[PDB]
Amino acid sequence: IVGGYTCGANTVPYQVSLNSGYHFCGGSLINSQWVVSAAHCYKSGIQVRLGEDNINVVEGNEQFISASKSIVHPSYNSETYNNDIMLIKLKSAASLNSRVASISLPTSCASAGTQCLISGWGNTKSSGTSYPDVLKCLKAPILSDSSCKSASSFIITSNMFCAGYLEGGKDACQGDSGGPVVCSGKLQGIVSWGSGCAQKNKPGFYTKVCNYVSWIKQTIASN
Ligand SMILES: N=C(N)c1cccc(-c2nocc2C(=O)Nc2ccc(-c3ccccc3S(N)(=O)=O)cc2)c1
Ligand SMILES: [Ca+2]
Repeated sequence: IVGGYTCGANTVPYQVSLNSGYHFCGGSLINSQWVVSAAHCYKSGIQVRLGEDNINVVEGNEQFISASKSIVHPSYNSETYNNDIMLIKLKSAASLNSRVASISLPTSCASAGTQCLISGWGNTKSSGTSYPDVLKCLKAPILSDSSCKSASSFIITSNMFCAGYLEGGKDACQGDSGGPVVCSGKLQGIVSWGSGCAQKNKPGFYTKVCNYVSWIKQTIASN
């Protein structure tokens, strides 16, 4: 997160860190046994870290749980970044509490102008590199489909939305990938991609979760 604020410990209790010896992506807890993340985050040997604020220090509310299965969406295409969503099942059920909680799936898609909460432990600078230890937060509005398209030298599919600030300065970044975009108490977005971070006319793009609820629900039922 570039140009955001310190969330405060456990204020985003569905925020999850994916660890393979180091933090590499965010995720969202959607029930006691399932995490939703980004397809482009896939890798073997993932450990899901719940209840984190400072990811470098044992603070007392962590739950670390191994992934038992990962399911990348059938149609995830890394040349297009289309369908950038993956489900991770945990080897044991998380103990749910005030600091470790699930986030509701959307029943309907969010609209342009809607203010959303985006969070992660990703890079905090548009130029250079600084990675925070505690969780950062950014409130950003969803931007129109037309301005999203105009502000991108890549192809934008209907399973993407963009959000943030065309002026620049405020955006998610590398390391935030996979993490939540929460709008009116529903998981609407997954940090998917951006051309650099927080640059002029280079807004953040996110996986349109509302499009996937049926697949999410059916896959969980069956695994
Ligand atoms: N600024 C952001 N919102 C953001 C969020 C997460 C990661 C990064 C990021 N931090 O550094 C680089 C990054 C990046 O995402 N680069 C990037 C650019 C384009 C694509 C892409 C988009 C559509 C089709 C194809 C591609 S791709 N993968 O072929 O290039 C993928 C990744 C930035
Ligand atoms: Ca910690």
